[PDB]
Amino acid sequence: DLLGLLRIRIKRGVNLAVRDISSSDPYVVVKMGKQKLKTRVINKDVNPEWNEDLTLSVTDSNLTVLLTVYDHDMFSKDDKMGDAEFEISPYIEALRMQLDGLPSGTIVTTVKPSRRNCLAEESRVTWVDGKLVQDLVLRLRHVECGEVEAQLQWIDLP
Ligand SMILES: [Ca+2]
Ligand SMILES: [Ca+2]
Repeated sequence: DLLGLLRIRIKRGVNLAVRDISSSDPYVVVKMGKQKLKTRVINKDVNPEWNEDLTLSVTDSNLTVLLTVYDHDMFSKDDKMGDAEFEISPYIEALRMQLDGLPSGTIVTTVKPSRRNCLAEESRVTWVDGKLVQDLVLRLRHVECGEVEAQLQWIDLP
């Protein structure tokens, strides 16, 4: 049933919540359907630069991705550091586009911050270097501070 694979590049966290004394040990957990993926832990850093790829199998245009940040405590429970979700459908519908041969830098669809989504700023779906890309800044919900910067890429699966 597979449509393809979505690469979620988790770039970094910005000003993440402090869940130890003075810092945190954040890792990101991403869920979609029954799939559950996580980045590595970055030690003692509220602006962790993960630059890390998570790969999800996609069977559905109508699916939502959930992202949760936790602070790893080796010898105890891990505290919540906020969560956000986002839609992939706009990305997916832009893939089915007749896109090929547009100038690099070309902005194709734009998703706007709403009371209902987690975007800290409008999300540009861009056609660069022969690939369709979506960049996101997600404002974490349920926490006193924190943002996560991610980028979507698509992998065809023959
Ligand atoms: Ca802790
Ligand atoms: Ca910790």
